[PDB]
Amino acid sequence: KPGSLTIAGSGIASIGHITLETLALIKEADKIFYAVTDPATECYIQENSRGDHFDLTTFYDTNKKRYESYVQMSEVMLRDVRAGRNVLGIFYGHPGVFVAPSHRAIAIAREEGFQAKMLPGISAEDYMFADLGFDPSTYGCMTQEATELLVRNKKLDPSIHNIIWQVGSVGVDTMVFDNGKFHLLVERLEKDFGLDHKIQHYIGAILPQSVTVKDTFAIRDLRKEEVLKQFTTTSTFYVPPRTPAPIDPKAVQALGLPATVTKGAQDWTGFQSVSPAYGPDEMRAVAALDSFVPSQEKAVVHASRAMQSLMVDLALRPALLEQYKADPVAFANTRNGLTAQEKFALGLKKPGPIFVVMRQLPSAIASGQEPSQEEIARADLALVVVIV
Amino acid sequence: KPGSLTIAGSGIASIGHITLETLALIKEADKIFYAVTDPATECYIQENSRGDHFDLTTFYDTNKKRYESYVQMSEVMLRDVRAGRNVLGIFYGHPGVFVAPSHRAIAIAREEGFQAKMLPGISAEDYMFADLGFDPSTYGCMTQEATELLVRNKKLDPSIHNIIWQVGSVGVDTMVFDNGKFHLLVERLEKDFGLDHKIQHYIGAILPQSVTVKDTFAIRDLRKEEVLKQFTTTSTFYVPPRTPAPIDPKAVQALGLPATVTKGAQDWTGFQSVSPAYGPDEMRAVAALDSFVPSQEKAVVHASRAMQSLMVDLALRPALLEQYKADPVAFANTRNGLTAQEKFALGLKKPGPIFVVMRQLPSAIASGQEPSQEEIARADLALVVVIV
Ligand SMILES: Nc1ncnc2c1ncn2[C@@H]1O[C@H](CSCC[C@H](N)C(=O)O)[C@@H](O)[C@H]1O
Ligand SMILES: Nc1ncnc2c1ncn2[C@@H]1O[C@H](CSCC[C@H](N)C(=O)O)[C@@H](O)[C@H]1O
Repeated sequence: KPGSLTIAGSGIASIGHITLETLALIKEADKIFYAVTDPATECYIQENSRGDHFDLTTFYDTNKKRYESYVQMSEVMLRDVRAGRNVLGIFYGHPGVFVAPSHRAIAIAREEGFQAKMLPGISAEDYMFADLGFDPSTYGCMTQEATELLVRNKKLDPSIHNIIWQVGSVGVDTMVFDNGKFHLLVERLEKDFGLDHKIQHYIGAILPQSVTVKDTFAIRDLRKEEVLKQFTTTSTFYVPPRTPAPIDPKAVQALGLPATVTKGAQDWTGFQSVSPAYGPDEMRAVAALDSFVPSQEKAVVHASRAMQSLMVDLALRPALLEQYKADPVAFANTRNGLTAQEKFALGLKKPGPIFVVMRQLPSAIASGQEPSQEEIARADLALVVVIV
Repeated sequence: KPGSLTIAGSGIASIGHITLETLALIKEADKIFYAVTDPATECYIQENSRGDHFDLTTFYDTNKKRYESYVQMSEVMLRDVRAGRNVLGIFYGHPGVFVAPSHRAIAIAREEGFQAKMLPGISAEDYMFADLGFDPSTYGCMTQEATELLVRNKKLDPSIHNIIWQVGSVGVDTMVFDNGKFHLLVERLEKDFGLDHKIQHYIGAILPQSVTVKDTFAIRDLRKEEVLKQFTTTSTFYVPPRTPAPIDPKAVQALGLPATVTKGAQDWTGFQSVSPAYGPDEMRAVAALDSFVPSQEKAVVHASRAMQSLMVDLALRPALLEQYKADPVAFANTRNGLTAQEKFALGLKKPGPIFVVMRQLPSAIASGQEPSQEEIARADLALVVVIV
């Protein structure tokens, strides 16, 4: 059935945050509908495109319900899908994070029997973790829209990370943003954290000329006229925990961990107790570094030019991927530079075989010993945090 | 000071999730340290690089404490920074989401007086929103590590979206993952949601050959051996809201939102109440679409080639960006194809002026009328969800 919908993101920073798969799609799509934040990104999308594009932000108006705009945004995309075009929608950031028309359009398209897919993009929260230098895993991390939090009369949990989005549009359902209802959010913060607790006002840099906003304010300061001025439709708040929960010695014991575990994963922001970088355990790990030899030989990458070229192709060329998926043995036959082993692996169209052929022990490489057909066919994640 | 540290991500999907700014850095960096999850991504990094690289995953071992490995990963990067090198670190996904050695290395580099920066990447949660088709904003969304949730004796809130990471490594501090403590997570889920509530087991597709895992299980099912065994170190759980909180009519009033609005921003997954795609409100919006005319004239993109060329350069070339920030007036003067207005705006090194010169009203464009020096000098976001 002709016609498809792909919805992707542009990320937050101008141009730089765009993913490789997304740039590829921009170049090939029949038509692009976009809602982005800065003119350099907008121009970049247009100029890389096939030249058939539409600015979704043209459906906004000062006193018009945003919900009405969103329905219309979804609809113009669906019309072109119905017309049998390959439609790309692009929203700034991640197209599925605090975005109504994307999920709406995908669901309707699928219901009408078209293929539809969302691609992830770089969100404002992703930008925040990088710029503010915290990890959501350290205490756990709650994401909420400011108006959503208030309309459902939710409380904020002061023991975890909190991120509050759209703080500049509390209670606003049109396009007039005057901060008239901001005080309601301040009242919530006061109740949950008190007046002395500090929050972080975050605006990630959109242009090269932008500088990151990461100002700290005590909750009591959020009433000052000069502070209030700074909160825009772009503003996000980070609220660090006031009262991180203590380790439960009973749970530690039940998990089979050492009782001498006094610590969780380190937070480096300076909002909590800042433990020295090179304590005894760190000193010991550093001292052991040069000497460390793994218990078993580790594999290294070992792939033909043909294998690597194909694997890049499948990542970046959706037309080639569709053909490979339809008929992998036929597809792999196309690429005669492939070793026997690689051709066999690709035919199976399974992930495990790929790892066996593209990664080999140095010992086996030196010997010239290749993986057996059996080793290939039978086959099948680095954890980079420990809360303990 | 000679020596810098930049830490970036590779995203989750092989190659396609890498950001444009990250590829640029791979090409230019003196030295790359990486921890990635697939050999195509690994090869791609190597082949785009200047050929000085190091596999951080060399520091793991079966019965070695992961924390020791992480200290060592940070340290090898810091050694090269201290040596005066421009170092790039790359971790799969987002390098600051559930990653200990990145935030550590950045903090230490900064404290020692070196320039250090984290760039965002596509996280597993980013992948999940796109794949599972939900928006964290609709009910709020809590992110947590499985072991952390247990060791701090946290309760899960059944009124919001919940995402639980590292479910396949409960209580494990080394590199042996047997799921021997996974039952502890099941007990927690049982207490908070009961036995009949359904969760989704998510594994985003890493290779072209991978297929997305998005299986639904009742909490009851999680104790079965053939189910339990499916949960690997790559697994994440999505736990949809069981009892979403009602829209409080009094909060609706206080917020200045339309009365008796009962309908919060729509979730399309199927886990929440079925709701017509084309109810009367949506139909009215669709009918109004074709004749919609905005109340005032909207600006459009309007910039010289020189402006667009420079703005792309600044997004993708850190060397040029540094020179620009050092002397913006002198830098702008070197691009003689800029309009006089563009040269002035750029020389201010402020974001507001850029918007003034790069977006102009069609009426003014037709006149050749440009923004004034005064308009540019005094210069100072599309919201894409509304929770009702
Ligand atoms: N540059 C920026 N810095 C900080 N927060 C930002 C931001 N741009 C957008 N946001 C956040 O996103 C809200 C708009 S909703 C759209 C978010 C976008 N889809 C994303 O993935 O990030 C803003 O009100 C704010 O809370
Ligand atoms: N392909 C994948 N699908 C789903 N979850 C994944 C995943 N890869 C990693 N994860 C999640 O991430 C955990 C590893 S911690 C590292 C996460 C990475 N920095 C990121 O930004 O996503 C896993 O235990 C799992 O919960």
